[PDB]
Amino acid sequence: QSACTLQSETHPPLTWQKCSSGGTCTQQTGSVVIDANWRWTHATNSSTNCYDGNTWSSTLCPDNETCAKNCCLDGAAYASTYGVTTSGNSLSIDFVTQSAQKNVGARLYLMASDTTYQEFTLLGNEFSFDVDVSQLPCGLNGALYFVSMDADGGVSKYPTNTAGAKYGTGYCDSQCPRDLKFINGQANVEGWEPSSNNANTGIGGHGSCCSEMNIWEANSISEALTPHPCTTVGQEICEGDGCGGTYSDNRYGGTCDPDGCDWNPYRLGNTSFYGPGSSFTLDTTKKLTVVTQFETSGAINRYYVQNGVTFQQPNAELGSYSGNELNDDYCTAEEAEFGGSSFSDKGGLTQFKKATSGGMVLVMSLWDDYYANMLWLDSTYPTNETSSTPGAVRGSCSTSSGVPAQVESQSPNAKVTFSNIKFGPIGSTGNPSG
Ligand SMILES: *[C@@H]1O[C@H](CO)[C@@H](O)[C@H](O)[C@H]1NC(C)=O
Ligand SMILES: [Ca+2]
Ligand SMILES: [Ca+2]
Repeated sequence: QSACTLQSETHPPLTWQKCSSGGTCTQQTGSVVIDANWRWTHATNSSTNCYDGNTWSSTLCPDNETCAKNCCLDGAAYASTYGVTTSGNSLSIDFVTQSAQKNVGARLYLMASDTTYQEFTLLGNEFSFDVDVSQLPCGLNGALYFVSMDADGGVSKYPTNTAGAKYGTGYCDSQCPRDLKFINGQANVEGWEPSSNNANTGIGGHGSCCSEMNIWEANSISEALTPHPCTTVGQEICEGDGCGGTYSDNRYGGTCDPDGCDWNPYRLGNTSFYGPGSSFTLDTTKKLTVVTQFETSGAINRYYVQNGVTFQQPNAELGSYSGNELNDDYCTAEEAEFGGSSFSDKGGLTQFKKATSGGMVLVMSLWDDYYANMLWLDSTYPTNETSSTPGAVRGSCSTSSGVPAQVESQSPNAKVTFSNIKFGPIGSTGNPSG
């Protein structure tokens, strides 16, 4: 796709801190850009929509190439249309925003400049951020994660894409999303199937895969940390059911691991650690700090800070594993106790180290789940399972919670606030901000 200028594109500013081993942190100035899928896609020479509702224009978009040549992406009014606002080192995302149309959530990327994404090399470093999930009920997911996207949004690899990072192009993740309207400089009109439960989305014949580090997926009820390796580290297009993931038929037939080696304190047995109220170690009605460390061995560590008190990731006992570190032993025991082989089949933490050794883009979003109602995060899943089944219970939400249409109309004011992002070598982010 190309870019049009009927509506100006002004990326809301966002500062963050970069720390060093010497004990100092310095303020960095960046900005955020919304994903291309949320943008107005129309004819380059007119205001005629190339995509409307959940269907493409059969005249403007008869095939993937013609569509990309005839269509462009336009600017976004962050606050008024998407409910996205920033203030200093803070970023807030509103769940539902009503303007000329109804918007639900957003997916944003941190930029290094007006035309490029900020890349982070996680291995040997730690990432810290503050979050307020008090306004996120069952069925919602305020996420902060990393994906192996290109810094230019794919422009150098695919000439027909001239919008680039400035317009939020180039997305990819471990589920090889087929709901993307534009992939590899082309439209995803071929093989398009409108959603039977979502009037604004569909599934195309191609997907976009890449490694994904889900540092934070959570609401006021549950939270999970999950690395997802792929046989191909960076962005790569996939075709049809060969994509695997949520959008396809065979979930494990692709090059990426859609499940991951997840760590959910509640799912592992500690049901009093994270929840809303003073009866929980971490009170989700109040802001908290989340620190994630990527050691060179490939293992991941995590600690939290609330009201000045530090809490390491709670201890878990699973099979022959015991500890609070996400490592090979944990992931192996999880597959043995909870079932599955996807993570290990994709190389495990060793293959994942290849992703963290390279650059990854920071993503921040808020979404509801049209495929599984977020039950996999905060409820019993599958819903037919019981509590006696190892790993079935992941949260206290009812198995009837998370219906998109219901949460969107009942909790439109829901929102998430991410702030005070700090990045640097392990042991450095707790030092004085500059
Ligand atoms: C849950 O984790 C917290 C913090 O590590 C700990 O104090 C508490 O004893 C744990 N509770 C259970 C039931 O494991
Ligand atoms: Ca994902
Ligand atoms: Ca270690």
